[PDB]
Order: sequence, then structure tokens, then C-alpha cells
Amino acid sequence: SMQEEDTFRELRIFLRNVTHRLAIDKRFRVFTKPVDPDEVPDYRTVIKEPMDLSSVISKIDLHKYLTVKDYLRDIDLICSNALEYNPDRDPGDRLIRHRACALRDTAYAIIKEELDEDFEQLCEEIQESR
Ligand SMILES: Cc1noc2c1[C@@H](O)[C@@]13CNC[C@@H]1C[C@@H]2N3C
Ligand SMILES: Cc1noc2c1[C@@H](O)[C@]13CNC[C@@H]1C[C@H]2N3C
Repeated sequence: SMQEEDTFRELRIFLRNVTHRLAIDKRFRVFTKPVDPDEVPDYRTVIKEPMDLSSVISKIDLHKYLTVKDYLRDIDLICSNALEYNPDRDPGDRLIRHRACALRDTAYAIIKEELDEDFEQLCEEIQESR
């Protein structure tokens, strides 16, 4: 229905706003673009599903996310990818792990404060009906 298409358009407006706020935070610059295969040819041999915030906006605009939960799976993948590629005790690895945990915790905190649980449940029920 038109009403259902309006619900999904509001979901995309909400997701774009959360994503652009994460992308302007200086702590999360390393997560704003895909890893450059030239600088890091080893990356795509270890990490099987690369993800970054520019890819997330592209996916919002392609209608890939029908629920909040769908979107948070990709935020969780940006974080898990950084934890698995950078697992060592040295300061460069510890700094990117701390920034990756902060990106994940920040996204979940904005959604807890600013999403209504009934809007999230409406999107699930429309998705399940399709
Ligand atoms: C902050 C914030 N930004 O959007 C929202 C908030 C909450 O206060 C609220 C709870 N009931 C009405 C508010 C609208 C929406 N919502 C989840
Ligand atoms: C994102 C991301 N996840 O692990 C890494 C990144 C890069 O920023 C990088 C700096 N340039 C290539 C290096 C691989 C590595 N590291 C910190």
C-alpha cells in the first residue's frame, strides 16, 4: 500500500540521519570508506564481507534495509571486521578496536533514545507480510 511505502521512506530518512552523524565523528574516519586494496592487498583475503559507512548509505538508497535490525547487522559487521583484522596488543590495533566498539555502542545508543519500539515493530510486520 501507499501507507506501507511511506513507512519504509521514513525508515530510510531515519537511517540516513543516524549514519551521517556517525560519519562526521572524527573517531570514526577509518570506517567512512572501503579499505583501499592497493594500500592493503591482504585485507580481502582475511575479511570475507567488507563493510563501511559509505557502503551503508548506498545500501539505504538501494532499499536493502526494511527493518532497524537489518541495518544494525551491517553496523555490527563493520565492528566485528575491525576486531578480527586488528587483534594484537600493540597500540595501533588497540586504538582501532576501541573506535570500532565506540561506533557500535554509539549507533545502538542513538537508536535506543530516538526510535519508537512501535515503529520498529510496524516495519517487521510489513516485511513478514511480503
Ligand atoms: C529523543 C527522541 N527522538 O525521537 C523520539 C525521541 C523519544 O523521546 C520518543 C518517545 N516517545 C515520543 C518520542 C519521539 C521519539 N521517541 C522515541
Ligand atoms: C578500516 C580498517 N580495518 O583494519 C585496518 C583498517 C586501515 O585503516 C589500516 C590503515 N590503512 C590500512 C590498514 C588496515 C587496517 N588499518 C588500520
